[PDB]
Amino acid sequence: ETTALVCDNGSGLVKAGFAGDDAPRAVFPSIVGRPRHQGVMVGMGQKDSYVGDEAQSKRGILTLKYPIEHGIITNWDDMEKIWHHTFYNELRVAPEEHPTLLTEAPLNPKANREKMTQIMFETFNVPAMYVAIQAVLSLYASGRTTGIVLDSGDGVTHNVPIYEGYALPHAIMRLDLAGRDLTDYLMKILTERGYSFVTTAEREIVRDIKEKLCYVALDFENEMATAASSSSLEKSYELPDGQVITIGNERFRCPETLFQPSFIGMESAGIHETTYNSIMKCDIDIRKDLYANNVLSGGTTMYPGIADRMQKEITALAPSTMKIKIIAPPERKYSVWIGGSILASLSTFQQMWISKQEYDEAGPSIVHRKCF
Amino acid sequence: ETTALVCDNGSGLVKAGFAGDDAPRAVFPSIVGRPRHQGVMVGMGQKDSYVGDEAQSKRGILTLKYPIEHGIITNWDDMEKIWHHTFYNELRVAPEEHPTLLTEAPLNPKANREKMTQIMFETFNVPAMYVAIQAVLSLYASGRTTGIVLDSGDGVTHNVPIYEGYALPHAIMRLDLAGRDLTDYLMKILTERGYSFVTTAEREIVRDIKEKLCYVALDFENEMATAASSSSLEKSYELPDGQVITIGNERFRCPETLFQPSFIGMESAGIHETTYNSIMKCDIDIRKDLYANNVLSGGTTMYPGIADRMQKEITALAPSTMKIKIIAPPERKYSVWIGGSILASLSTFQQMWISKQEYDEAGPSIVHRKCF
Amino acid sequence: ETTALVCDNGSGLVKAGFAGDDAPRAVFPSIVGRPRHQGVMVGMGQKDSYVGDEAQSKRGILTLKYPIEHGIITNWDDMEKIWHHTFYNELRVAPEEHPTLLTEAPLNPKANREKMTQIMFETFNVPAMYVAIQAVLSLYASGRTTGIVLDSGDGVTHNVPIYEGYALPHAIMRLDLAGRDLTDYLMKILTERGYSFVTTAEREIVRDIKEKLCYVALDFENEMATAASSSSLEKSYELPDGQVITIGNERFRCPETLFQPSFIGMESAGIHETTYNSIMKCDIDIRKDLYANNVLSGGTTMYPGIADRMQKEITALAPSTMKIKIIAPPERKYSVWIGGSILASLSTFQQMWISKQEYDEAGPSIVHRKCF
Repeated sequence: ETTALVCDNGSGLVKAGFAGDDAPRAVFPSIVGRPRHQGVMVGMGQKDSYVGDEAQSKRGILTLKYPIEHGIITNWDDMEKIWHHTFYNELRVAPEEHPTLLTEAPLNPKANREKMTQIMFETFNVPAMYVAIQAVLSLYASGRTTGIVLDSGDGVTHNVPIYEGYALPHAIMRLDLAGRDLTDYLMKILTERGYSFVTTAEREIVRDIKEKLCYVALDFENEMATAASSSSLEKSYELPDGQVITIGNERFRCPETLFQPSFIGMESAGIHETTYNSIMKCDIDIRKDLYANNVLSGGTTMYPGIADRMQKEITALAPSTMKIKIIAPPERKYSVWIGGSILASLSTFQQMWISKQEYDEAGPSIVHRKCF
Repeated sequence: ETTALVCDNGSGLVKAGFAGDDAPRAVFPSIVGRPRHQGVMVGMGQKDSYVGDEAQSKRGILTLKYPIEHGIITNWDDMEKIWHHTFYNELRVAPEEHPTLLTEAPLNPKANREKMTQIMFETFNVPAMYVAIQAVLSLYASGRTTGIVLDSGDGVTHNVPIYEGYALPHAIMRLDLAGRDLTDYLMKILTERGYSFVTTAEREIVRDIKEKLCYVALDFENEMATAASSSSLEKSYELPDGQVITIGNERFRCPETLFQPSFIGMESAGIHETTYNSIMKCDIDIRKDLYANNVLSGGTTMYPGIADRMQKEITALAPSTMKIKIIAPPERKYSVWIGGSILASLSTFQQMWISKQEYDEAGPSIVHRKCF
Repeated sequence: ETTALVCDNGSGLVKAGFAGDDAPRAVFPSIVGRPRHQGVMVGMGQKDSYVGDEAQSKRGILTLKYPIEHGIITNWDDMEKIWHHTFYNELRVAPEEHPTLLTEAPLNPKANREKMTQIMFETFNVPAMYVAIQAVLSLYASGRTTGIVLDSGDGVTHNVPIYEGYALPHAIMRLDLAGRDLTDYLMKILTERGYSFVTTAEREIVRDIKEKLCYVALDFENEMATAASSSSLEKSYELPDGQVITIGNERFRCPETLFQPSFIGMESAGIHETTYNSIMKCDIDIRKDLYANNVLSGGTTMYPGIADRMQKEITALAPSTMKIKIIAPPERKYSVWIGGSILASLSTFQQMWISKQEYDEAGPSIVHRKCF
């Protein structure tokens, strides 16, 4: 059978590999570096485009750009570079031999779904392809046809009620606030403590810090009080040039913005609130199988202690005769990619692919007839 | 003798099973469903139509419709999906090896009797069949050959005087009000209290509520006053997604429409008025037994306290020297099916069947020669 | 005689003024703004509550709330703010000198009719008051005493057959889908085109767009085809920060949900269908005046080209020996308020008002003995 490349379009990490395997085989940063100055390398070759880990090692001399900003492809040129690198550098295979599965947000722009369909088929010459909602794949990785997924990426958070494998198009909710924003916010609040960070390279350390040291508090006022009353809510981090910095209440404050969007000046409601409001758009006999399967997904959900917080919050908004229970997969950061690996290796799914012939007949439009 | 399948054509519950048994083998909802959208399920085999407990549980994907509305078959294609489900899913038997007995309302349209007869001999290939009035079977199940039946079924209410055999064909009286419109009415009057409902998934819980909590008042003004003077005429119900609702005077108001059809814009006489107007058409030497034996039948008569109300009402209409009694069977919801189950087991009844040979010789017209 | 304030409880526009005038004298948005942040204004006074146009100018710094969501008062506090502003800011008069006429949906909750009666009388100290179903006033504004009104507001849609003084309570049909929903839907389908709107302020531009650019197609498939075959079904709109956006097929798709509720997951039937199913519950001797007088009312009906669509749809459901004809008033958006102004000006109507004494005797409950 044809080996399908599953490529998760994560906004701060690419996750890529082959279908039928239990885990991604390449996990690298979504970063394209291009030179700030030319002349840097003399006696050695210069290139102008570095991608992923190659770019990461050269960060000092590169201008980093993100291909995907807030789950939205913002530059077609940087999306292409990521792709060129995925196939030829990272997996070292011809894409033209391998069908492609691409991941997307709910309500991912149609003009974008098309430019993605077109770019894959004309330049890479893919034999077949498909595009699928991130949360639907994470639900298949959770072994379920039906449930509501809180998917919080490295850039967007969605609440996605799904039923018999279809995401409910009137009931889904979105929040632009997650891992990308979270770094920029963390950096702000550290400047406020007097650990000013103004350089973007230092920003990436702040990113790493965030992933390692942030934790979801179970009670925001009680932990805040604890940090005000004692310095036991602080963890040290040694910067790689030396210099020991102390990260305080910023640890739980940073992700606190997910529950209270007003802290960054939004009119948006919180991730627990949009969970509750999303299920309340659904019919009562499916509210049962939706509430019974509240699933966490994506990189932002890997902060410890999140389940007890989300269990709390949802039981407080929701009536005490729906079964409330948080499902947190063992490696929830990958559950989109794992769900794509499952879906692309089902014998029933092989009828669904966009073929090169259907693209030649209808142009990039074909995704809006084959994908749902 | 050959085992007869007895099918109760109920407008809200189908009742089904083998003849010669004291109670029905299958009691399931009168519902049929079809997909709301193109594409309906992933990871398991799709179906073009759904019935019974599968339609009641897998509800969210389905446009539900009802095969029998208002005591009348309203869509042939859904009545066939009930019958196909009944033989092959529920009783798991071949109907082509068994006679079939169908229940009906009085004054059933000739075109409907013919289309049912034709479906039985040509869709289901049956060796034999018969069709019988609900009230006649309920009276026979009660151990009697003479009396008047107030058959307040699922979808219609009928008044049916019977003597030493068959119903009196000139004396029968009808009202277009029973358990079907009772749900829709209940739902209206709850919106009025400020417990608005809009979803047909809510309407089926309102249905369940009605069956559990409605009660026939003995005195309508005195109970109404009691509820206006005190909140002791209210019972709580916890909905299946939490949220405790309080059902008030709606409990007795809902069924009050049976006595006063002007509450819902109808011109018709009430269940007691149509009882009296039916008995007054009967012959004087049998008026004695008809007034003495007033029999309750059907799902709508299972509200508590109905007998004392009906005893009252009929004694007020009819003179005080035919000695009125209400006969309420122990399981009066089922007496139609139980009467068919008893009757179809008798050696004297085996001469009444419409055979496949008589259908070959006379076509659909045969039912109007063989039925009474 | 006493000058009556007629106040239409519209869900996205308040319309208010004095009885006996031919048009509203204040037309402003139903919006209460309260501060997202305090500290915004330094050296100038801050207030915490802005209402109507005052709120509109300050939208950037305000959290907007609707007093009335889907024709249902959802917050008593925001309803009060609208009122306080109506009397003292907008009309600059003492309400305690002026009797009041309020407007409501059919089946408007009784607990709500009472909290409205109570709030008007205790706080505002009104001398007398009345409450009327929106559609019943729009019939009088159409110059008529019998007919069927379709009323589609900025939040709910109503079907209301009326005869010489009564609306028929069994024949009325309601749908929650109209102008409020229509904005939220429009916004979703624009994100889908790739004009993502995620901010609520931008939502209000989307509201304005909807009112200006939406049009009812006469044939949904033929216009849809036209937009697929040519870009001549698109109108430009320049956002007030600059940036020219192009609004496509969304123009006719947005209101298309009124004819096909399944587009947004609802189990309900279309506005045409519920017009037909409403008239078919009425008496045959009055149907002759109902079908001949389909009166259109409310803000959602002001999309061009509605009548030819409605004429079509209704003749297709209805027999061709009822005279079918759409009556669309010259300024149908105001017909509720105009009908209230007409009704409250009649010397025969001065006997109908709820008095302060009857409120002191019976509490808020008095409305159900005076309003019909």
